[PDB]
Amino acid sequence: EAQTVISFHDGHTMPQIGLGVWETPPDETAEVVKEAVKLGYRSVATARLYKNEEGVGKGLEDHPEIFLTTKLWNDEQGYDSTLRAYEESARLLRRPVLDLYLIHWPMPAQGQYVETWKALVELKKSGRVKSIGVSNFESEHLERIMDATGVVPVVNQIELHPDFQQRALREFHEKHNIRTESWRPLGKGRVLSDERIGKIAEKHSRTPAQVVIRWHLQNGLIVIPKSVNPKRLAENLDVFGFVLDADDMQAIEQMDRKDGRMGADPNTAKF
Ligand SMILES: NC(=O)C1=CN([C@@H]2O[C@H](COP(=O)(O)OP(=O)(O)OC[C@H]3O[C@@H](n4cnc5c(N)ncnc54)[C@H](OP(=O)(O)O)[C@@H]3O)[C@@H](O)[C@H]2O)C=CC1
Repeated sequence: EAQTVISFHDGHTMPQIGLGVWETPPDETAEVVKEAVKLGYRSVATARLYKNEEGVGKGLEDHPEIFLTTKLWNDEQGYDSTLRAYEESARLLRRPVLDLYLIHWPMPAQGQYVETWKALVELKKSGRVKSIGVSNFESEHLERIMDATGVVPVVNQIELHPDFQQRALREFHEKHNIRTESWRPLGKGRVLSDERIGKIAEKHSRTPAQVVIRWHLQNGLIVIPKSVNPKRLAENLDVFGFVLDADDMQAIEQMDRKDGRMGADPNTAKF
Protein backbone atom coordinates (compact mmCIF):
# COMPACT_ATOMS: atom_id res chain seq x y z
CA GLU A 1 0.00 0.00 0.00
CA ALA A 2 1.20 3.49 -0.86
CA GLN A 3 2.61 5.66 1.93
CA THR A 4 1.21 8.74 3.65
CA VAL A 5 2.21 12.38 4.02
CA ILE A 6 1.72 14.98 6.70
CA SER A 7 0.96 18.63 5.78
CA PHE A 8 1.81 21.91 7.44
CA HIS A 9 0.02 25.10 8.36
CA ASP A 10 2.11 26.91 5.70
CA GLY A 11 0.41 24.67 3.11
CA HIS A 12 3.49 22.62 2.18
CA THR A 13 3.38 18.85 2.62
CA MET A 14 5.93 16.38 4.02
CA PRO A 15 5.93 12.55 3.75
CA GLN A 16 5.21 11.11 7.17
CA ILE A 17 8.03 8.61 6.70
CA GLY A 18 11.66 9.28 5.74
CA LEU A 19 15.29 8.31 6.28
CA GLY A 20 17.42 9.53 9.19
CA VAL A 21 21.12 10.17 8.48
CA TRP A 22 22.61 10.25 11.92
CA GLU A 23 26.11 8.90 12.46
CA THR A 24 26.30 7.15 9.09
CA PRO A 25 29.73 8.47 7.90
CA PRO A 26 30.27 11.16 5.15
CA ASP A 27 31.67 8.88 2.34
CA GLU A 28 29.18 6.10 2.90
CA THR A 29 26.53 8.82 3.30
CA ALA A 30 26.70 9.37 -0.45
CA GLU A 31 26.30 5.65 -1.01
CA VAL A 32 23.62 4.91 1.59
CA VAL A 33 21.31 7.66 0.28
CA LYS A 34 20.94 6.39 -3.31
CA GLU A 35 20.62 2.83 -2.01
CA ALA A 36 17.81 4.14 0.21
CA VAL A 37 16.00 6.21 -2.44
CA LYS A 38 15.87 3.09 -4.61
CA LEU A 39 13.80 1.50 -1.80
CA GLY A 40 11.11 4.13 -2.25
CA TYR A 41 12.31 6.35 0.57
CA ARG A 42 10.81 9.80 -0.07
CA SER A 43 12.16 12.16 2.57
CA VAL A 44 15.68 12.47 3.76
CA ALA A 45 16.81 14.21 6.90
CA THR A 46 20.32 14.97 8.17
CA ALA A 47 21.82 17.70 10.31
CA ARG A 48 24.71 20.14 10.01
CA LEU A 49 26.31 18.53 13.04
CA TYR A 50 27.00 15.21 11.31
CA LYS A 51 28.83 17.01 8.41
CA ASN A 52 27.44 14.85 5.57
CA GLU A 53 25.49 17.45 3.68
CA GLU A 54 28.19 17.11 0.94
CA GLY A 55 27.56 13.35 0.83
CA VAL A 56 23.83 14.04 0.71
CA GLY A 57 24.01 16.65 -2.07
CA LYS A 58 26.02 14.21 -4.16
CA GLY A 59 23.91 11.27 -3.03
CA LEU A 60 20.82 13.24 -4.22
CA GLU A 61 22.20 14.43 -7.54
CA ASP A 62 19.26 14.09 -9.90
CA HIS A 63 16.72 13.27 -7.25
CA PRO A 64 14.92 16.56 -6.51
CA GLU A 65 11.67 14.61 -6.13
CA ILE A 66 12.62 14.07 -2.48
CA PHE A 67 11.93 15.98 0.74
CA LEU A 68 15.11 17.22 2.29
CA THR A 69 15.37 18.35 5.90
CA THR A 70 18.43 19.83 7.61
CA LYS A 71 19.37 21.39 10.96
CA LEU A 72 21.26 24.61 11.85
CA TRP A 73 23.86 23.73 14.51
CA ASN A 74 24.38 25.58 17.85
CA ASP A 75 27.58 27.54 16.99
CA GLU A 76 25.88 29.29 14.02
CA GLN A 77 23.04 31.00 15.91
CA GLY A 78 21.98 34.71 15.81
CA TYR A 79 20.56 36.62 12.83
CA ASP A 80 23.36 37.25 10.24
CA SER A 81 25.21 34.05 11.17
CA THR A 82 22.19 31.85 10.40
CA LEU A 83 21.51 33.22 6.88
CA ARG A 84 25.21 32.41 6.19
CA ALA A 85 24.69 28.98 7.69
CA TYR A 86 21.77 28.29 5.44
CA GLU A 87 23.41 29.21 2.10
CA GLU A 88 26.25 26.86 2.89
CA SER A 89 24.06 23.95 3.98
CA ALA A 90 22.11 24.54 0.76
CA ARG A 91 25.47 24.50 -1.12
CA LEU A 92 26.81 21.23 0.32
CA LEU A 93 23.36 19.69 0.09
CA ARG A 94 22.93 21.25 -3.33
CA ARG A 95 19.36 22.34 -3.60
CA PRO A 96 19.54 26.11 -3.12
CA VAL A 97 15.92 26.11 -1.89
CA LEU A 98 15.40 23.44 0.74
CA ASP A 99 12.31 21.77 2.05
CA LEU A 100 12.67 21.99 5.73
CA TYR A 101 15.10 23.81 7.97
CA LEU A 102 15.34 23.16 11.69
CA ILE A 103 17.02 24.97 14.59
CA HIS A 104 18.90 22.10 16.17
CA TRP A 105 18.56 23.18 19.83
CA PRO A 106 17.25 26.31 21.62
CA MET A 107 20.18 26.74 24.09
CA PRO A 108 18.18 29.33 26.14
CA ALA A 109 21.09 30.26 28.39
CA GLN A 110 22.82 31.31 25.11
CA GLY A 111 19.80 33.62 24.66
CA GLN A 112 20.61 34.01 20.96
CA TYR A 113 17.86 31.72 19.57
CA VAL A 114 15.07 34.21 19.02
CA GLU A 115 17.50 36.14 16.87
CA THR A 116 17.85 32.83 15.14
CA TRP A 117 14.08 32.51 14.30
CA LYS A 118 13.90 35.93 12.52
CA ALA A 119 16.73 34.82 10.30
CA LEU A 120 14.40 31.89 9.53
CA VAL A 121 11.15 33.85 8.95
CA GLU A 122 13.27 35.85 6.58
CA LEU A 123 14.48 32.89 4.53
CA LYS A 124 10.84 31.84 3.91
CA LYS A 125 9.61 35.39 3.15
CA SER A 126 12.41 35.40 0.57
CA GLY A 127 11.28 31.92 -0.43
CA ARG A 128 14.82 30.60 -0.09
CA VAL A 129 13.58 27.82 2.14
CA LYS A 130 10.22 26.17 1.63
CA SER A 131 9.27 25.34 5.26
CA ILE A 132 10.79 26.50 8.56
CA GLY A 133 10.66 24.91 11.96
CA VAL A 134 12.64 24.03 15.11
CA SER A 135 14.17 21.13 17.04
CA ASN A 136 14.04 20.48 20.79
CA PHE A 137 11.90 23.46 21.83
CA GLU A 138 9.52 23.50 24.87
CA SER A 139 6.28 25.42 25.71
CA GLU A 140 8.21 28.33 27.24
CA HIS A 141 10.51 28.36 24.18
CA LEU A 142 7.91 28.29 21.38
CA GLU A 143 5.43 30.74 22.90
CA ARG A 144 8.51 32.93 23.30
CA ILE A 145 9.16 32.95 19.53
CA MET A 146 5.61 33.01 18.27
CA ASP A 147 5.09 36.23 20.30
CA ALA A 148 8.46 37.64 19.31
CA THR A 149 7.85 37.22 15.50
CA GLY A 150 4.17 36.24 14.87
CA VAL A 151 4.94 33.07 12.81
CA VAL A 152 4.68 29.61 14.30
CA PRO A 153 7.33 27.08 13.20
CA VAL A 154 5.64 24.33 11.08
CA VAL A 155 7.42 21.50 12.94
CA ASN A 156 9.19 21.16 16.25
CA GLN A 157 11.32 18.04 16.41
CA ILE A 158 11.60 16.39 19.83
CA GLU A 159 12.61 13.22 21.76
CA LEU A 160 9.77 10.74 21.84
CA HIS A 161 9.12 7.05 21.52
CA PRO A 162 6.96 4.60 23.54
CA ASP A 163 8.79 5.21 26.89
CA PHE A 164 8.41 9.03 26.46
CA GLN A 165 5.38 10.52 24.78
CA GLN A 166 5.65 14.23 25.57
CA ARG A 167 1.86 14.45 25.75
CA ALA A 168 2.15 17.81 27.44
CA LEU A 169 4.07 19.19 24.54
CA ARG A 170 1.86 17.37 21.99
CA GLU A 171 -1.06 19.08 23.70
CA PHE A 172 0.62 22.48 23.35
CA HIS A 173 1.77 21.50 19.80
CA GLU A 174 -1.67 20.44 18.49
CA LYS A 175 -3.16 23.73 19.90
CA HIS A 176 -0.78 25.75 17.64
CA ASN A 177 -1.01 23.73 14.43
CA ILE A 178 2.49 22.42 14.98
CA ARG A 179 3.80 19.17 13.62
CA THR A 180 5.75 16.99 15.92
CA GLU A 181 8.73 15.01 14.62
CA SER A 182 9.95 12.05 16.63
CA TRP A 183 13.62 11.99 17.70
CA ARG A 184 15.12 8.69 18.77
CA PRO A 185 11.84 6.89 18.05
CA LEU A 186 12.97 3.51 19.30
CA GLY A 187 14.38 4.79 22.60
CA LYS A 188 17.80 3.78 21.26
CA GLY A 189 16.65 0.16 20.80
CA ARG A 190 15.46 -0.46 24.34
CA VAL A 191 12.17 -1.39 22.83
CA LEU A 192 13.56 -3.73 20.13
CA SER A 193 13.38 -6.36 22.91
CA ASP A 194 10.57 -5.12 25.14
CA GLU A 195 8.06 -7.91 25.89
CA ARG A 196 4.81 -5.92 25.31
CA ILE A 197 6.21 -5.60 21.75
CA GLY A 198 7.02 -9.36 21.61
CA LYS A 199 3.24 -10.04 21.54
CA ILE A 200 2.04 -7.20 19.33
CA ALA A 201 4.63 -7.98 16.60
CA GLU A 202 3.71 -11.70 16.74
CA LYS A 203 -0.01 -10.82 16.40
CA HIS A 204 0.61 -8.87 13.15
CA SER A 205 3.31 -11.11 11.61
CA ARG A 206 5.95 -8.29 11.85
CA THR A 207 9.11 -7.36 13.79
CA PRO A 208 9.07 -5.33 17.01
CA ALA A 209 10.38 -2.19 15.27
CA GLN A 210 7.77 -1.76 12.49
CA VAL A 211 5.11 -2.19 15.13
CA VAL A 212 6.49 0.98 16.77
CA ILE A 213 7.54 2.95 13.67
CA ARG A 214 3.81 2.58 12.92
CA TRP A 215 2.87 3.74 16.41
CA HIS A 216 4.46 7.02 15.35
CA LEU A 217 2.42 6.92 12.11
CA GLN A 218 -0.85 6.38 13.90
CA ASN A 219 -0.14 9.39 16.09
CA GLY A 220 0.26 11.94 13.32
CA LEU A 221 3.99 11.97 13.92
CA ILE A 222 6.52 12.68 11.31
CA VAL A 223 9.02 9.94 12.14
CA ILE A 224 12.56 9.63 10.65
CA PRO A 225 14.13 6.19 11.52
CA LYS A 226 17.78 5.50 10.75
CA SER A 227 19.32 2.20 9.66
CA VAL A 228 22.02 1.21 7.11
CA ASN A 229 21.53 -2.51 6.63
CA PRO A 230 19.08 -2.14 3.70
CA LYS A 231 17.14 -5.19 4.92
CA ARG A 232 16.13 -2.94 7.79
CA LEU A 233 15.65 0.07 5.56
CA ALA A 234 12.89 -1.57 3.46
CA GLU A 235 11.63 -3.14 6.64
CA ASN A 236 11.24 0.20 8.38
CA LEU A 237 9.67 1.58 5.24
CA ASP A 238 7.22 -1.37 4.91
CA VAL A 239 4.81 -0.24 7.57
CA PHE A 240 1.70 0.39 5.52
CA GLY A 241 0.84 -3.29 4.92
CA PHE A 242 -1.15 -3.27 8.18
CA VAL A 243 -2.80 -1.23 10.94
CA LEU A 244 -3.37 -1.53 14.72
CA ASP A 245 -6.31 -1.49 17.18
CA ALA A 246 -6.95 0.54 20.35
CA ASP A 247 -6.29 -2.58 22.37
CA ASP A 248 -2.88 -2.27 20.80
CA MET A 249 -2.65 1.57 20.88
CA GLN A 250 -3.66 1.97 24.52
CA ALA A 251 -1.33 -1.01 25.36
CA ILE A 252 1.80 0.76 24.01
CA GLU A 253 0.56 3.90 25.78
CA GLN A 254 1.24 2.20 29.13
CA MET A 255 4.92 2.12 28.26
CA ASP A 256 5.22 5.90 28.92
CA ARG A 257 7.35 6.86 31.91
CA LYS A 258 7.80 10.29 33.50
CA ASP A 259 11.56 9.55 33.75
CA GLY A 260 11.75 8.09 30.20
CA ARG A 261 13.98 10.87 28.77
CA MET A 262 17.39 9.65 27.65
CA GLY A 263 19.13 12.66 26.13
CA ALA A 264 19.99 16.22 26.72
CA ASP A 265 17.29 18.15 28.65
CA PRO A 266 17.13 21.08 26.24
CA ASN A 267 16.41 23.48 29.09
CA THR A 268 19.77 22.45 30.62
CA ALA A 269 21.93 21.01 27.75
CA LYS A 270 25.45 22.36 27.26
CA PHE A 271 27.69 21.81 24.29
N1 LIG B 1 21.32 14.89 23.07
C1 LIG B 1 20.40 14.04 22.61
O1 LIG B 1 19.28 14.41 22.28
C2 LIG B 1 20.80 12.61 22.49
C3 LIG B 1 21.14 12.17 21.24
N2 LIG B 1 21.52 10.92 21.04
C4 LIG B 1 21.86 10.58 19.65
O2 LIG B 1 20.91 9.73 18.97
C5 LIG B 1 21.66 8.89 18.07
C6 LIG B 1 21.48 7.45 18.51
O3 LIG B 1 21.02 6.64 17.43
P1 LIG B 1 20.11 5.34 17.72
O4 LIG B 1 19.73 5.36 19.17
O5 LIG B 1 20.93 4.16 17.25
O6 LIG B 1 18.74 5.67 16.88
P2 LIG B 1 17.22 5.16 17.18
O7 LIG B 1 16.51 5.67 18.41
O8 LIG B 1 16.65 5.36 15.78
O9 LIG B 1 17.52 3.65 17.64
C7 LIG B 1 17.16 2.53 16.84
C8 LIG B 1 18.35 1.74 16.33
O10 LIG B 1 17.80 0.49 15.93
C9 LIG B 1 18.35 0.06 14.68
N3 LIG B 1 17.31 -0.31 13.70
C10 LIG B 1 16.80 0.42 12.68
N4 LIG B 1 15.91 -0.30 11.97
C11 LIG B 1 15.83 -1.52 12.55
C12 LIG B 1 15.07 -2.77 12.32
N5 LIG B 1 14.19 -2.85 11.30
N6 LIG B 1 15.28 -3.81 13.15
C13 LIG B 1 16.15 -3.74 14.17
N7 LIG B 1 16.88 -2.64 14.44
C14 LIG B 1 16.76 -1.52 13.68
C15 LIG B 1 19.17 1.19 14.11
O11 LIG B 1 20.51 0.76 13.98
P3 LIG B 1 20.98 -0.11 12.71
O12 LIG B 1 21.65 0.88 11.76
O13 LIG B 1 21.95 -1.06 13.37
O14 LIG B 1 19.72 -0.76 12.18
C16 LIG B 1 19.05 2.32 15.10
O15 LIG B 1 20.37 2.81 15.35
C17 LIG B 1 23.13 9.32 18.16
O16 LIG B 1 23.41 10.29 17.14
C18 LIG B 1 23.22 9.90 19.56
O17 LIG B 1 24.30 10.81 19.83
C19 LIG B 1 21.62 10.03 22.04
C20 LIG B 1 21.32 10.38 23.34
C21 LIG B 1 20.86 11.71 23.67
